[PDB]
Amino acid sequence: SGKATVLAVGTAVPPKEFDQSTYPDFYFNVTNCNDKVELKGKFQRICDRSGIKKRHFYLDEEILKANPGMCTYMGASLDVRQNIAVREVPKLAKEAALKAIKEWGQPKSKITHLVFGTTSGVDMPGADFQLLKLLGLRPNVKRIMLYQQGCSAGATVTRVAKDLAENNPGARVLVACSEVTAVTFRAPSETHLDGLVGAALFGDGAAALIIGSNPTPVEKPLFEVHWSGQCVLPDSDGAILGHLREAGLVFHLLKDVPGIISKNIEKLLAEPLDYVKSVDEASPAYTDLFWVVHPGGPAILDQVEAKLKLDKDRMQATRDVLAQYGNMSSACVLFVLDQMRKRSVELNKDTTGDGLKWGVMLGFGPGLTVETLLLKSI
Amino acid sequence: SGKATVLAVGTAVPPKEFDQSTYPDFYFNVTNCNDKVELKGKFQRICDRSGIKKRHFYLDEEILKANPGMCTYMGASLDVRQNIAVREVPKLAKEAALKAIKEWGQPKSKITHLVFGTTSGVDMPGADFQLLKLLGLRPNVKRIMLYQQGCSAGATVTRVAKDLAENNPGARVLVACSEVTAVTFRAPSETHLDGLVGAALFGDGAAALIIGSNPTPVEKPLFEVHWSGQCVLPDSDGAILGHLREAGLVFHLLKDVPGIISKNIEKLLAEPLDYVKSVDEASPAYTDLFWVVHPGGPAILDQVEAKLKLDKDRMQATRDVLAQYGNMSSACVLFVLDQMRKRSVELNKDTTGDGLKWGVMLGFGPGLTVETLLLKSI
Repeated sequence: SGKATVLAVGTAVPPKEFDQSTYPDFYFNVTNCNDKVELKGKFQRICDRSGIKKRHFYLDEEILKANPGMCTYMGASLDVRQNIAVREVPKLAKEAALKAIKEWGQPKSKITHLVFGTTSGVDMPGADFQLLKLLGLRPNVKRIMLYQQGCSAGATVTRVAKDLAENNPGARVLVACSEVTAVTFRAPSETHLDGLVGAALFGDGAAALIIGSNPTPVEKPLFEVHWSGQCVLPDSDGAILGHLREAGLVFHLLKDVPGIISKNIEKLLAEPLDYVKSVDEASPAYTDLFWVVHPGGPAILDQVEAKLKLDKDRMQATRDVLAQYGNMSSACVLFVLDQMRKRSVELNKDTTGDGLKWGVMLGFGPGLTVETLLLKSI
Repeated sequence: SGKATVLAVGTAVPPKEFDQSTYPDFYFNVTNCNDKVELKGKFQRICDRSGIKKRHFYLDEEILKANPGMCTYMGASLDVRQNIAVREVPKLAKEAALKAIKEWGQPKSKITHLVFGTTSGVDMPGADFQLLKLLGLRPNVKRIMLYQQGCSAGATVTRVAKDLAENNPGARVLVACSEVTAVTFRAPSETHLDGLVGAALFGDGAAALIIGSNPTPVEKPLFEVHWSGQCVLPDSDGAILGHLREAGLVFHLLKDVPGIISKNIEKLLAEPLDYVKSVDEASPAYTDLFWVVHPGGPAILDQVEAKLKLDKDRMQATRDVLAQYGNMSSACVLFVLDQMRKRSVELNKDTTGDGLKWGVMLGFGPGLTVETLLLKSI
């Protein structure tokens, strides 16, 4: 009783779909890099093993032709990237939030808090303010705006909402994460091979939740958030860096991120599993939990699945999101939460979490930081 | 009681002091704008009525001469501004945090949460991570990184810490706000007269708090946080805009901020004063409260003081901070909190809030957004 509960989830993506099989052709063409045949061949191999069937993007050929700075490797281009991101990030969030608010079924006036996460642009007032205005929420909604957060922020916003909901009687928290890759897109370069990873994986999308404690009989709970933690992994300094520059957002990958996560995942889970033992008086195996994992890339999923000896179906909701949308940074794990519920209905599962009682939500980001949440299904 | 309690405050500024009386000479010289004699006269008048005696800055003539882009009006300069701010913002916060931790008197290992606010630069991992590392905090400290927030964020971080402390038994929250004006400094221009306001007011500084519920016998409470709210004021759309561009952070002032605040301040305070009436069965006049106000500029303070009919001493702690440090954006209101406690010792007051029981903490930022907290003195 009393635990922050997910009462709705909605998602949204830009309409234009980019097939992964032919994305190398598009990408090297629009960046005027067709003479880089060996690099294109490498990029094709990366895309072919990415686990991704398509991604959705706001950026298209027309916008890129109108803004040649964004088609360069490190040309000055932040102003145009910001123009795009500051406009489109709250608009995509609005679409997701309206879906979440419909599912919840209560009037918008009952929203008391708003937590907004993004890695795509910054502005003052922030995207939280813009979303408040776009939705016509009360002017005294309490906002928390989480900018430049990265891939762990879907878990972060859930952790933030948990304490808001639990400490404030009657509170109903609208959570939204929204990502548009206009700030990171750039030409491929032999001098930035780790850039090919992001170019193969990152896509656009937004997701929204309603979270509250003590659901009423007219609300419909989906997941309870029982425990939350955040930690920096050992021996991971500099594994992922992201710098916002005149050329936009640039990433650098300096360590084996899947290996570092896998090396530490059992230790990460000791604390939430001790919570479960306190409640249920026994220790589940890792494969006895459901899994809501940020699909950073296929190697993270494969290595965690192997390390924890998970049945192959446990990662399926995560892999389904990766396949249909790619890595949507902060929003991606919230799409997985939605897919977990959706497959529970279609596969006739006994609970919203793959028919299992307890589950783990994981987000990963620079630090290397891991966000862990213990979930209970409904 | 269990209310979130301020247990320590520490502050820090860059060492170099810039006398406000002679800042116009320095500013117009270093930007090579000495031929703009009428503009310099206007700036001198703004500085002379600013209520500021001095400000502290990390930026100095040597750094500006090394990086002449920052001495232009709108020349490309974000990369150097980011280099400075990403480095110096956590360093300044560390100094303030060490002072807060000393006053608190407990081991750093008892810090469970870290809330970091800034408007000065963005990076991944964030300034929160850098502070965690610089202080040698536990790797599983739960962090909230509030970037690009603006002048209301000192109140925002206190609001965030309140729910962390109250919802998590034993939680001890390190709050830090840190601002370095390297991101906003630029040449004066006859086409950007609102820029002269920021050039006259904004200074550098950092402040830190320890916040916890249920203080132990060896902790020493200073203030209790009893009520928190945030609201967008009516008819204020576009009053303050802040855009992060290839030229750094640019502000636009389009409406009368002091007038909008004073037009709405009584309405803002109705809910916290209703709380007071619920607890104390009494209705203090505004002048019966102590005041911890963001010193945005002298006009805000003068117009709020007149509207609420405050005795002139009520704004003194706020005006003392403005005089000695200028408007240090998110950190400034936390300096005022420290100054309120300092004057309570030196002026032999019966409580930490100017001898009064209940107090109002106010932050102001883009929206126009007002953060309001109700404090109880000790």
